[PDB]
Amino acid sequence: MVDGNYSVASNVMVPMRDGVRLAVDLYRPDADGPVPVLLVRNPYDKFDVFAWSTQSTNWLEFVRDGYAVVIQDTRGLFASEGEFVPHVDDEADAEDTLSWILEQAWCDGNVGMFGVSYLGVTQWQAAVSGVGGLKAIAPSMASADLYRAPWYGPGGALSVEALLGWSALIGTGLITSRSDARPEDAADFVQLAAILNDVAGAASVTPLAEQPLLGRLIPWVIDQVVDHPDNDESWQSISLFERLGGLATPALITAGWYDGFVGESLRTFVAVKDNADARLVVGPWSHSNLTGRNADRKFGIAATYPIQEATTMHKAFFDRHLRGETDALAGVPKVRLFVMGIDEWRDETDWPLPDTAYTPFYLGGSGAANTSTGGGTLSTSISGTESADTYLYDPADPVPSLGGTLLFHNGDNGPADQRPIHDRDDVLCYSTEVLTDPVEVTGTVSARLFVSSSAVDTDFTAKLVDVFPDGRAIALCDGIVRMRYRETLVNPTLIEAGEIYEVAIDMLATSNVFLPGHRIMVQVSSSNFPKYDRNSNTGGVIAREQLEEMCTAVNRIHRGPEHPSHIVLPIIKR
Amino acid sequence: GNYSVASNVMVPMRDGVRLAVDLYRPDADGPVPVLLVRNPYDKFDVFAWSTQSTNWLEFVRDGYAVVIQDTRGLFASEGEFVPHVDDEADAEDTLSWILEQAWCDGNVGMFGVSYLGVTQWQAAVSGVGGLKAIAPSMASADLYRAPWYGPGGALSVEALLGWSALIGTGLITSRSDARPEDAADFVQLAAILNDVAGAASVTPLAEQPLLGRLIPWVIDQVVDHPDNDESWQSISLFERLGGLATPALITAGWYDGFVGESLRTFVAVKDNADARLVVGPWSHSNLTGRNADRKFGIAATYPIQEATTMHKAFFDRHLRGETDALAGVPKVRLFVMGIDEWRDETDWPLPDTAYTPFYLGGSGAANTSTGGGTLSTSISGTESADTYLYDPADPVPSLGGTLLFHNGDNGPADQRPIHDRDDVLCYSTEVLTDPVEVTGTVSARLFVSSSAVDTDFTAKLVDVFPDGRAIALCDGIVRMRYRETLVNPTLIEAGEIYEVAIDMLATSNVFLPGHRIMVQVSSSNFPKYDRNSNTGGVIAREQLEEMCTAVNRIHRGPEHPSHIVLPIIKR
Repeated sequence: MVDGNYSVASNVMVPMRDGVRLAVDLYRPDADGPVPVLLVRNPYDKFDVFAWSTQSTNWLEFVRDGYAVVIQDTRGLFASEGEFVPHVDDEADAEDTLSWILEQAWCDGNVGMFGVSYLGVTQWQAAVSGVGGLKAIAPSMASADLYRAPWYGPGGALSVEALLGWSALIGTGLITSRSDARPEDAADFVQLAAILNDVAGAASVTPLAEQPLLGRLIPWVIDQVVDHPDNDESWQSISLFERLGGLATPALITAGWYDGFVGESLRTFVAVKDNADARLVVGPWSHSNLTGRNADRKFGIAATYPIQEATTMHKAFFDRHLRGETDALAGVPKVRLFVMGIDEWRDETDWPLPDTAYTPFYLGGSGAANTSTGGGTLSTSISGTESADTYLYDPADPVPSLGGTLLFHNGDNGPADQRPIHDRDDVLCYSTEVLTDPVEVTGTVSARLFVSSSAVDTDFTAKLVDVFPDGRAIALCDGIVRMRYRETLVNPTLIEAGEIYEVAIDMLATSNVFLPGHRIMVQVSSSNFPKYDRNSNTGGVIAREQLEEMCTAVNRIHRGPEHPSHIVLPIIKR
Repeated sequence: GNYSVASNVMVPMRDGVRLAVDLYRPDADGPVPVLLVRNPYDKFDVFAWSTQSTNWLEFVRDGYAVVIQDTRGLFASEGEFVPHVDDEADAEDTLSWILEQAWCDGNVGMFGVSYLGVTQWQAAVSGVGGLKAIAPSMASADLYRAPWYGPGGALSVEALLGWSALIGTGLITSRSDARPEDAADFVQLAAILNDVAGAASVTPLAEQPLLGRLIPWVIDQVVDHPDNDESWQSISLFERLGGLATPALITAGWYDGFVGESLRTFVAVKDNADARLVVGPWSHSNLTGRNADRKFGIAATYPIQEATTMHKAFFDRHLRGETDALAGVPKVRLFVMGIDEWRDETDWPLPDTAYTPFYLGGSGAANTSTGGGTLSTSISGTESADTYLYDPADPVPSLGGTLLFHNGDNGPADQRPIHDRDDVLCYSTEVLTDPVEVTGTVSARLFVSSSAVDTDFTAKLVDVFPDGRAIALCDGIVRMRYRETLVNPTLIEAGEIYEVAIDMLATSNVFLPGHRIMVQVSSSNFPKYDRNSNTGGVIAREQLEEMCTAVNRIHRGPEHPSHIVLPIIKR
């Protein structure tokens, strides 16, 4: 009829294999024949478009240029039929929805997907179904292994602030969506708001498996997550990662240096790049702050999330794979990253970078290394003297979390200043001398330590930091290991008191230039709360224990010629 | 609940030039009611502003039509662009065209925020009977008073330079085919937005090579006219508001740049029409309720769904004629700081207010936070005076308050980093035993003198916590040549004593047991306001090396009783 015009239809119903119906809205352009189509799957109400779109694209431009778009409510929420349970229904429900679209008289045979966070995980669940008409995807800030992110981790400890925050949010949604109110609704709303104003206080109640409010409204919180600490049968059935090597579907991938999903986002790129056309973009953002401005650190206006440039890139990508235009991606790079320290964008040909040198930095020093005014050092040469550092860990007084990859508890300040915790006795410090030449670090990061303990189970932690001329000490990346899971996440065994073990710690990834006049620094301890839950030091079932039945431990770090403890850094020199 | 969308339909004005609009229309039997929005930032880009307003697609699903328009000389519209001057006439011609169409039932209204709120008052004065109601958020009806100058008569320099840079960047990106100099200009614009205070430091201030080329209005209208003269009068609307009788839904924020003038519009229209008011604790770019050294709670976050429900009921009463649509809705609703809770009221100002003077005093000099200045409800018994030296080359820096572009996301800031300077005087009460509530408009009355023929004076109110934090509340300024009038200024003489008044806008706070009440007095606040030269010449045309220093004084006692006036509530 007329180029650039369109129309909208509400509440169209779509049948699943068991008889349940799900509701959708349709945005269709004026046209003289069938067109290409794009799909989104959402658990936060399909009507409320303004709440998520500012974190994605200006997608009405796609419709004005001739694409149709479909938005859906997931099973058991808002306008859809059925009952709601996280993750377990999403693979089959996507298969049945894609089949329905291909049956309509307005579809030309070509389909794709886009979206962020939970709207990103649903895209990988669709890709393994085996439907021929799906041509390309674009998942932002997401994961394909739900144990590794966001509920547990590669070290085998529970992410307690993430679980309690998300659950209270879904609960508040169910109360507000009802027409006819229940008698208990008014009091429940008051208690839910008290959790969100103080997440750390709510995580402090023992035993942890006792949740009168949250357990009543959503049984899944206890029946699946808290009751299953090993990476066993229940978790492996909802994992997609092992099947990714057999596919051949193109994917446009996005991430952030201070985002909770960052480790697992990068792993998906490495797994698909050999078999199809993949692309990557990485900025300095956290999950709830995309501005580029923080309390003690500013990156500049070029670091603010660039919504118009992202809209242009997505459209070129679909024109190639859905419309078959062979020259649509001309002059577009393979990898694009924001390099901190110098604070500017830069283009590359692969990830990991092709000219990388993995280099050990050794722990040493005369005298004890306790606090920031002790005597710990870092060097590229092996230490000459044999020594050991010692401290006491008490579960009733843990080290508090400050910045990093937090989601709901104070999650708007990623590059935080560390000075408020520097003078604790259970925090060991090691650093280099003041630098005269610049040093670049870009890639994956980890550590190898020699340790011992007075109990049959405990935890160990490590963290990388940048020290400014004016005194500021800014955080970069971190990780943890729980001792019973030192060799395997599937079949755990306890340790022997007083014996020495060699262990590895996964610290995710970063990109930063350390300038002349700065120092490189490392922090080592046994806790980080409420980012991770606290170890009891007994060897029993942690989530079922009272505070008064836990105990303290004496822990040690060994260093020298026969025990060479170190951190491994990815150096770039051009 | 179904609808359709038509884009780029062209509408002719009285001189022949045409403006572009988009149409959002529902599936219906016959004619429907209509709503209009006028925007200078591209009508296609709806996601950029909507999160600060309403979920307006709910109106369309319920049977309303919506129209959005590009202003003269920008994006898809014809003609030439210059701020403010064409908006009164273009709105009159647009309203007439809508009423002529077959799909309109004869009832029309408006909504929007900031510049999209200023255009609503410009439409109201035209006298078109078909316009039934309006809803302006974070706005003003006297453009000298906010946001370009103020009630004290100093220039708001960070606001002008910030906004001009933003518009200029838009004109370059909107082009079809580029010019050779475009890339070099783009670099210079970014450097201004990364350091606003550096760009304001250049002398003479009137010399702007880049900004004066891209938009001549910056120099020709704003900088060259510091008196409130004939050129300003022709774009002011305030005096015409009293006799209109049009219903209005008005929103504002305690740390927003427009706050003083938003509240004055409510007082002007409340006697002969159905007016309403809502006030939260926000600044122009931060609506979250979270700040660096102060948190207000999750109930303080801008409540978008409750705001959508209130707007819909307001239009149902005045455009559809439903008598009882606003049953149980209050007239006034405010967020009270300190106790941190929402509360309903019957009027603004509040019916039971008591205006109470707090006097300046103390033994010894009052310089610095470790000096001897006091505040009390009793008059001081001894005659004294405090003294300090003000140098234009080293002024007091702005921290929090009502800033717009230079560090504008930390309204309630900790004051500890600046209050040990030799040119800042401090006065406070003892530790309190019982709570005290202050809610309303605020001002001060002082006796002053100087060794120069012209200068400035400033004042600011503060809350002191038991742990040490010193949190800012509200502030103001006065430029001595304008002490009696903004229209016809005169100079002073060295040595003589004058009695003057300072306008400190408004607030709402409860001081709890264990806290103190405090005031700061000085002669500068930069770059929130520009710097006085102390010569009596044409300030904006002078070089830095041509300016000079001054010796200023504050007098206090039984003969000269300086004080601050606080609005006390006791129930």
